[PDB]
Amino acid sequence: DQNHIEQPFYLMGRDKALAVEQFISRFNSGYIKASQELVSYTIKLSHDPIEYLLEQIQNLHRVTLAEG
Repeated sequence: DQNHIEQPFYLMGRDKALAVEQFISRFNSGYIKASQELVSYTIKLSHDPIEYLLEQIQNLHRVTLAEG
């Protein structure tokens, strides 16, 4: 087939770190079609900073009394 005996197994050994740059280089432009989907995944996670900010200041003043 080729002047060489080929070596599809010799790479899998040194392709490790190389296989990580492939999954990221292929998702690159993909990160542009998911940007919108990324906003829908955060709406249900860490999306209540305004309601948590007032609760963090109202609890710090009540926790300083320690009455439990």
